Amino acid sequence: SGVGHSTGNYNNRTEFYYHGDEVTIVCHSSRHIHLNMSESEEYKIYDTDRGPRFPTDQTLQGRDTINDSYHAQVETPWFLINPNSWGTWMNPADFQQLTTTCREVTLEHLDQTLDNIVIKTVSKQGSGAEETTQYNNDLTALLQVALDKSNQLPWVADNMYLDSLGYIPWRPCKLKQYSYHVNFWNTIDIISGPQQNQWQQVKKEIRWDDLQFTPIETTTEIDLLRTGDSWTSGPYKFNTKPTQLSYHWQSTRHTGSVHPTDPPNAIGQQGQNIRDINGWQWGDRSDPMSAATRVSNFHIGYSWPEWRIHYGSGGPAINPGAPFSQAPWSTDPQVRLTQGASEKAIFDYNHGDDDPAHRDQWWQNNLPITGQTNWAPKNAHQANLSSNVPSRQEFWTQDYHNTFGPFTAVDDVGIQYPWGAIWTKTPDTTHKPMMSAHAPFICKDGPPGQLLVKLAPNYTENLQTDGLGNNRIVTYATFWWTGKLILKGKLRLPRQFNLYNLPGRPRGTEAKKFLPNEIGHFELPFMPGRCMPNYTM
Amino acid sequence: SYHWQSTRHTGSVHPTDPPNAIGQQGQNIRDINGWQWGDRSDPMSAAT
Amino acid sequence: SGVGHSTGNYNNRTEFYYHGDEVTIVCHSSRHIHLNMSESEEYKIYDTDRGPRFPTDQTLQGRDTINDSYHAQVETPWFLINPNSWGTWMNPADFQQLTTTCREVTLEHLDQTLDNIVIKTVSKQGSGAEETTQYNNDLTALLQVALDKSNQLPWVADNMYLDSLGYIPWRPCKLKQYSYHVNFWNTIDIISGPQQNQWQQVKKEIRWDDLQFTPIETTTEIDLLRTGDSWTSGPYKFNTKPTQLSYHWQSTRHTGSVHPTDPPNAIGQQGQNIRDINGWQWGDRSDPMSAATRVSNFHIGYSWPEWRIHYGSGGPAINPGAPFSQAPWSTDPQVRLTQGASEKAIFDYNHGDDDPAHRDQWWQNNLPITGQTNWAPKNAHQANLSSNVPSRQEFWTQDYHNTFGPFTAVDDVGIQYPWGAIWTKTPDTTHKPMMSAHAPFICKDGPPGQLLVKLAPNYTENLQTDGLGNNRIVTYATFWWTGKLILKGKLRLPRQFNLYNLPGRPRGTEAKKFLPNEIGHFELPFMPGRCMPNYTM
Repeated sequence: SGVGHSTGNYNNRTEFYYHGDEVTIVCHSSRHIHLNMSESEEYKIYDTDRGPRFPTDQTLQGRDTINDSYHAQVETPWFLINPNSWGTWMNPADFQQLTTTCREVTLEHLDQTLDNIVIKTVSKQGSGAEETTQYNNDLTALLQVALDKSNQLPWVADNMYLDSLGYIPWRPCKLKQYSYHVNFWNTIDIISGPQQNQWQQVKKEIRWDDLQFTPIETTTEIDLLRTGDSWTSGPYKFNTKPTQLSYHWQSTRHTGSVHPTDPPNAIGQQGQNIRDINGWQWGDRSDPMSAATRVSNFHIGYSWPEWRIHYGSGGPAINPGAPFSQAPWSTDPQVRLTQGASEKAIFDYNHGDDDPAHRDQWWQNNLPITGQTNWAPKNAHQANLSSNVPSRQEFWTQDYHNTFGPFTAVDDVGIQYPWGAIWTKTPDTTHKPMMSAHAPFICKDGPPGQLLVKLAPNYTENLQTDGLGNNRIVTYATFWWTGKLILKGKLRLPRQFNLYNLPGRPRGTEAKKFLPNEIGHFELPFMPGRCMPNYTM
Repeated sequence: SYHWQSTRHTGSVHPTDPPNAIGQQGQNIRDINGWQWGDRSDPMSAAT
Repeated sequence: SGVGHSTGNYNNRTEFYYHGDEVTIVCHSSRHIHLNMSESEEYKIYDTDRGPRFPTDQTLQGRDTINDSYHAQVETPWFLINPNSWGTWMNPADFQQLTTTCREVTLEHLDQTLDNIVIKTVSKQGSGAEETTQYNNDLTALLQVALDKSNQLPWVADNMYLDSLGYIPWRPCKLKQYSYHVNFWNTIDIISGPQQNQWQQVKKEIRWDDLQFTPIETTTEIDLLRTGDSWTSGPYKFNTKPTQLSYHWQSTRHTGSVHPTDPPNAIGQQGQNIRDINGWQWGDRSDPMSAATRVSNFHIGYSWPEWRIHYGSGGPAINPGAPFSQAPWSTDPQVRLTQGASEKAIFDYNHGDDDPAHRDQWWQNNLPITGQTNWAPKNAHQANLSSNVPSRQEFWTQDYHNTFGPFTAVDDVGIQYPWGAIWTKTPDTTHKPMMSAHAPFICKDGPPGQLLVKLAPNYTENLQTDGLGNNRIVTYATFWWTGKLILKGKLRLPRQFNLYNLPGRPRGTEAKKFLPNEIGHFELPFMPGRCMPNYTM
């Protein structure tokens, strides 16, 4: 160990281990991280402009207020390394092998290191027309590393805004600066004014008297690393429940016993429903025995006031509703039906876009998941269910009610390969949430890590001189991050006679994408992660 | 203890470049690569 | 260990340990110190100008002479590191947790280190219009460290002038140069001249024939440190008596048995003092039995010729008197009554001022402490205490006497959080002082430390060439100081039925101060350190 010895090797690959029903996935990952001298060396607390596209006038009468970026934050001078994403860990072929051969999968445990620290200082030379730059490495400079295993810091580490290590192994990764929210009141009234067509800002402010500011320095112990030094996090063990890798097509009309039918005679005929049968029903039902009114033990899916905007303290937010496909109600392709709690992923060059300085999009609409599909407008309710058919009164078509209840069974989205976050923080409240709208894994104990790195400052000869001067020496670092997280799957075996339709690239896509270009530009394919049909019950 | 965070206070923070002096406001970045809900591209916003 | 290995980690946080009545506070602290090449490499002995605002004329007839900065010193080329202050060790929230949960606290022991030495040499380049500077680190340069555990050096390490490590953890700290007084005679006569309205300098000189000059080199052993080297002080154990964390509101009128009173009948009425009672008194007292003349065993507080100016050898000084609040005599707010032995703390950006190049102020007036309050002018004495009331003669209103005596009980100021010094040197004299005017802890044995660092000189090719040249190479260093001192407290439990009024920010202050700004500027709050009422007896 010393200046001239490399501290750790590069390993990025995954290998699978099959024994019996168990399959162990050990996915290594390694990244080359480029770190810049922190912008300012101090903690800052400030709020922001309202945002882009927020209305200045009432012409659209408050509907634009759904575009609100206003927030108040504290930005630390620390940079966040998180490996929370699928595709940081696995390339497309190895996620395919996972998704075909595994029925469900868990997180086993995580381990990660930092090493091969290199710190350089740029030195300008010349008159500025020549402007010769020189890159000298400072052997005694420090890089300082904070990891909170106690989760004392605000968590704020997930892919929303996609701050994560790059997906393809051979490109350099660039960190984003750590920051978290402080309490503020953004409340907006969209009912304001006569006729209730006006929107108004009720109270928009940063609340100071109740506020909590936690620096990295007082919270956790910080390791200081020279060039020959390395850092290891130690083991982190998950405890979470598995996620299903198969999608459910059954609604409550597909689930139960089948309506009595006599078979068709020849290839042209249709099945024929038996008129008089002895089964259970709901209301007074006798003459009209029908599979719609068959009593069932459970119901699959629930209605929601789809795209509910919350308008809580802190701003307008959105309350997801259940994921499902609009494909049954899809009809014409031109129009795009978002109502299935669909999600859209913007992404950049390092995150799997082919073109630099442009951002490709995806928008998963969850087409495979059906039978959970409930579009709120389509539903109805009646006063009475009887052998008689109600009148125009007693029948209500467009309520938009929340029908979630004790009888409902639903599915989470599952893992969304390239851009989806792996895990999440469990909010500590009475009645923890039942399931997550995005991240497939909930951490019952604290989530892993939240690793923070800052480049210690290099000050010039004179300190706090100010006077239109710069305080410290321009510096940057490059170091190598390596980690492995282990997965436990359960072997998938054929449950059907006919051929399955196996995982692969999305339907509209060709294979010339997803492969390197003449320049080396390529896109990573979306993989559903809930990839195959399975009987719900 | 009481919880002050809504779902707008909870998660990752919208990308912002800092203010320069004591009078200025933070400035929200126009073009960012994050997740959204419906088809959202041009209007990347912390609400959605 | 070597050039490319960091010698020690950054830890700045405190953690508390509660077992039974004992509470152990272990407060770590770590600082990044910026060290400049010493101004001159030699010891200098000189005296100074009289000072700013000292009178050149007798217009104010000697009253300005209270402004006297004149002194004679010897400045060593050494820089002093002292962690003697509250707020070097603790942030506001952790001093609050100390102050609420602890009844009293002691110093247990101190330990401190230096490591991650970085020494650079600045090299100018170009014609001076371009003036390109280059920062090269000299791997073989030395930083030399002296610590006297024997206290052979003049102590001179306390916060008066606030030479101490910065309070907030993430800013760099800059050392002040070590120096100490040599004997001189400043004596000033304010009684001079006919009518005794003239001030005159009796004898102002540096006394050479009796003088003592102690260098650092001959006094103590000096450690020399390259980059890969580190330094540890070893353990230092305090022996001192505890300090109360609660304030006493009782005077001698609040202390004893209560004057017999029959209760009031309804919500409007006042208590009624019994006319004829059998108690003790002082002089001949019979008909006028009164709580004022009740004999008591002790007396609380003492009078003093408040703001006594000493005018000893070496200059006019000031002899403190006892700390107390002027709030009972406060009346109108506009006027500011200083007479309670109040103290004022100037402070700078690194010491908790928000604005750079400006110095915020505080002035603790000790408002909570009452019942010790004695304003000298207000008092009086009589010839006889009898049932009769004396005449205009025999009664003397404005004496200003010192009433300290064998019967008096008093309080020290206590700990003053941001700017107050933790400990102090015990002057070695017959009859050591009873209690300290500022620092809460007296060191019965020697005080800790007094750590001194100098940056060893880097000489150019030719030595002692002089001739309008510079002797040595421009150099500076940055290194990391870490230390922990442990405290032993005693658990505080409720002694009352009603709610206490718990520690927090000062009354006039809001919470937008004390929190980082958009630039990151914030102020640390004053905390009283004697925070809650308690029965004196």
